[PDB]
Amino acid sequence: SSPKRPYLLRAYYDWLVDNSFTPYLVVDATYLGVNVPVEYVKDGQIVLNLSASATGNLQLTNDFIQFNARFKGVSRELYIPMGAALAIYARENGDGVMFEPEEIYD
Amino acid sequence: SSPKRPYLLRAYYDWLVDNSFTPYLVVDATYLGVNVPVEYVKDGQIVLNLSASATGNLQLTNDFIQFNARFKGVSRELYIPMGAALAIYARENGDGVMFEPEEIYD
Ligand SMILES: [Mg+2]
Ligand SMILES: [Mg+2]
Repeated sequence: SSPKRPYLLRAYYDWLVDNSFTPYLVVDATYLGVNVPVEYVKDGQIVLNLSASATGNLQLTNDFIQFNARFKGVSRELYIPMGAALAIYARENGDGVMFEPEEIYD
Repeated sequence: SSPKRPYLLRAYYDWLVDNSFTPYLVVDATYLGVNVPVEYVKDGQIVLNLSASATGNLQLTNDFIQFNARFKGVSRELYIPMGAALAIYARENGDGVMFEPEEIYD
């Protein structure tokens, strides 16, 4: 059956937003297919602000996360395969979850 | 902040339905406020079919689960406080999750 990760991710995103937290996503920028600004990658990882105000056309689908965001005032489109989403947490207090490894992703 | 249980429950419910599974909910019938047919309770626990075909007016809110269902052809309304939802799983293969204890519920 399908991976649980995208469902847990959307569920946690909603919990975070409903509690007034800013949703931060930790991404493995080395994962095949990840398309993000390389200059912001630190040790092969990048943390992205997924709040409504900081993103444009946010999509949290089963296979990927996609949206527009500004980096130094320049709007850019990011594409993150679901297998590259490692965890999601509140910027304010670190509460959230790290997704469990799922065979289909590796 | 608010309990994560109702969000994980709705997320797992959707994953189950999307994978063609029949969502079964394990409930602690001894929990205060639970309103279910006592004659179906086994050892203080009751398992309920939450599929769309088997329920009427299904509500999965943050504080409770409510819906109409037939027992021996007689329609009855069930009310389950979220603190009484112990786990949710697929009737077909048992895949699902048991919710973690959360202080606010006990
Ligand atoms: Mg926006
Ligand atoms: Mg129905």
